[PDB]
Amino acid sequence: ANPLVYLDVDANGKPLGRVVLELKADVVPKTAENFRALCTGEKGFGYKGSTFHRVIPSFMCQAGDFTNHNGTGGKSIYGSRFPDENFTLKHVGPGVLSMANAGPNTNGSQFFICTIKTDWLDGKHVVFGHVIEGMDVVKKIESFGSKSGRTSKKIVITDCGQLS
Ligand SMILES: NCCOCCNC(=O)[C@@H]1CCNC(=O)/C=C/C(=O)N2CCC[C@](Cc3ccccc3)(C2)C(=O)N[C@@H](Cc2ccco2)C(=O)NCc2ccccc2CC(=O)N1
Repeated sequence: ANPLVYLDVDANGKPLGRVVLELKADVVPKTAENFRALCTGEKGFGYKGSTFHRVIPSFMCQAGDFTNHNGTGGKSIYGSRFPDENFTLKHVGPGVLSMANAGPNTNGSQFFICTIKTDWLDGKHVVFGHVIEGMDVVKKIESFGSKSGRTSKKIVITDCGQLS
């Protein structure tokens, strides 16, 4: 069955609640496994303690740069980067979980959660899951963003892992 993972998120130390994500291992197993392992921290690194560094209302909330905290860094469990697995799943609406990148075949650890349908990213970013619980928490994160993406509070993934 598809893995379920969680992000517990805070803003300036105040808990916002839990986001639960279903990872579509049935369609993108390699991309799902990378995210799952970065949630559990089992390789010795991952999302715990890192930030949503770029949050743009009516677009998406971006996170996963646990090395540089600014959209330039991150690393996968497969080495630094890994290729785009497929573009089967589309950016259909709020709650889509997809890989951030810097062009083709540059996936590492950065990811985003959409707050709208972002169809112009179809075929360019690998979609690999969806929010199943806690979209209200995603909307709280979104509320601390701005047009440039700079956040007005430090938004931290306080804890994360797999629900089994
Ligand atoms: N109309 C309503 C809504 O409208 C909104 C319209 N805006 C949209 O569509 C916008 C329009 C186009 N601007 C952008 O590409 C924004 C770029 C941006 O912020 N950099 C800041 C961080 C560094 C940069 C450049 C750099 C430097 C060093 C190393 C690698 C790269 C640039 C980057 O590129 N780092 C990746 C992250 C990443 C690196 C490695 C793995 O991951 C990044 O952030 N990629 C951008 C991105 C991330 C997640 C989802 C989508 C998108 C596309 C997007 O943001 N597209």
